[PDB]
Amino acid sequence: NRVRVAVTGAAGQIGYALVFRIASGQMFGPNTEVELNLLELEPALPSLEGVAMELDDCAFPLLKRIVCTADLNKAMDGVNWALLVGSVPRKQGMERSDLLQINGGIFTKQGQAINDYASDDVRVFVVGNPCNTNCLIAMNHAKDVPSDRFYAMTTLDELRARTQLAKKAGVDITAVTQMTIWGNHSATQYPDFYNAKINGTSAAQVINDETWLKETFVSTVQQRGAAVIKARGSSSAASAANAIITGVNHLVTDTPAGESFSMCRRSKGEYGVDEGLIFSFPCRREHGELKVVENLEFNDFGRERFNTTLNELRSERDTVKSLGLLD
Amino acid sequence: NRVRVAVTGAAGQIGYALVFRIASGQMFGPNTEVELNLLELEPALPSLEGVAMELDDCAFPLLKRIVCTADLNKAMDGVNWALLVGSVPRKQGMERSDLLQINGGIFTKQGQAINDYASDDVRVFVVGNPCNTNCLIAMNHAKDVPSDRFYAMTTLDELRARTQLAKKAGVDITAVTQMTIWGNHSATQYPDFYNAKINGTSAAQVINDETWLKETFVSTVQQRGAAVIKARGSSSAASAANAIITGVNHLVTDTPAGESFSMCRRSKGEYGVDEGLIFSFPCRREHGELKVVENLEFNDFGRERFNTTLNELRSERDTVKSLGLLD
Repeated sequence: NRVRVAVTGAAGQIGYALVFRIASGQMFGPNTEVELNLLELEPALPSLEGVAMELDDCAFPLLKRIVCTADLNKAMDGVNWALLVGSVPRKQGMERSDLLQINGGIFTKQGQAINDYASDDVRVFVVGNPCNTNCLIAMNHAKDVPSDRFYAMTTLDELRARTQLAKKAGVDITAVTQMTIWGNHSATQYPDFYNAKINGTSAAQVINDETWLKETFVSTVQQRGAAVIKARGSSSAASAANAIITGVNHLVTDTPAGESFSMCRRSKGEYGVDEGLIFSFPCRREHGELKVVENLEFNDFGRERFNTTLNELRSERDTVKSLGLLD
Repeated sequence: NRVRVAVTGAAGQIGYALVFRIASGQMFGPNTEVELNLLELEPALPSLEGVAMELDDCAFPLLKRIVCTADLNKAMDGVNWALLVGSVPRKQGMERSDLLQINGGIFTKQGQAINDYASDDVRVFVVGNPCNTNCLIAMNHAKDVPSDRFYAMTTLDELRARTQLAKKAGVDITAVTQMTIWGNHSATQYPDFYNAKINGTSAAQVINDETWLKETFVSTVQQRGAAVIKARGSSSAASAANAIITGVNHLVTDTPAGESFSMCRRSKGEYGVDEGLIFSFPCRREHGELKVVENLEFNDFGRERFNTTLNELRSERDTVKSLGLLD
């Protein structure tokens, strides 16, 4: 039980908040050794070496090897998990298609390096934005990697929604279960307050404030990242890193009875989601297999929010297809 | 099964890397609920509210309360641990005297606030530099708190030394035991490679390069903080946060057989160290009580290093006494 993990953008704020908790055992468990393969762009390699010195200076018993490189093939060589954290943010003068085009190029290459160099059992966990469509592009460039190995992260959205529900109901965080973020990791995400539970009962019914749930709770969750930037003065790196730890942990440990978690994955057609889209679904891990929770119901309000986010993901797919990013 | 912890400087880089790992249960254990009292200077309060938003967005089951304040007395009210991280760093033009003076005034007030507001069982763990003497000053301004409640951190020095020994000997980190950093958290510290062990044998007998041990090894540990800054560009925040996790954990859990850990504490006279000085000693926690490891031996080389760092701590004490910081 040793896991080799690539982390891209490894000298950035998320990576800096992430790698120490990984090495401490929190992602894969207290008896699983870890090898960290850390990738950066060439100009950031000196900073990365400083990060590696700090990892060494923690004397982590589980940390068995550190690789620091700007060579993508070296970073992916024999990895069992690829955490695709790094991406290109929107910059001055970019159009939306420009952002998809730039990140598409990057994730085409990362998918192909994963295909040609990662371990046969590799799983891929995409964080950098736009993460659903970046994941779609990487998946489509890894022909030899099964498509059910590709994930994108809505865990941060989910944990933010869980706290907002627990705060509003004045209950302990552990009284919230089955929090589902449907669709895209974006402002069109649907945080489903009907199927989420508070003390085993529909959160909508416990909170009993339709106005607050539809007009404050949903927008608060959708806009929470922007609110942290405004308050703290930089990105929400530590809570993002926590969400990576939590989401990968969800994929490698069986889900306690009564719970479920949000995860973007390749749709097999569940809930009418176009086959092959990367889409956030409710999931459970049972007997070591990932399953989509079936038979959750919607009202008209929910079908509306569901179709809005599905249509955004369709539009992004059609756009990157048009740019020649899907072969 | 609930601990209330004050963290000063809580929006700084060390605090930002530290509070999430505390909230996840790594400092006090998986079954110990935590209340975080976070202190900052007034201009940094808005940024601290952003840190609290991120803590909330982690949905930590153990995190039961967050307080954000610039009121020192509010921060210390009823706390069981006071993690004194915040301090003024050395900047352009500052001498050692100025660093001792500026931070001395801060820790006078922090000690007095712990004395008058913290819980009866409070323990104090000083990180901000100069940490030994800042701890001495706080302890001297907390007349009602027993002197054996005051600690300062050489844990980062110690873990850095462990990794250098393991790297040189080509052994896993867990093969190194009983790493003692004697004296001051400063460049006069004595990392004792004679009493440290590799697979149970004196490191000085396993690593046969006597010149490497006396020149390269000792200097590398003493100058490691500067080297990380040169490499990363910023301070070693995440590894310092890890050392705080590890050091406090050493003080709340019994030490495994065959190990020991470095801890600055109030001298009772052990090893000829003047009563009342805060000095880094080899320690074990046995059946819930902290004990100094006694009867460790020195050669002539080690005696000189020991005397150098003792005299530096005497010099620092005399300086802040001269400044009027001990009343």
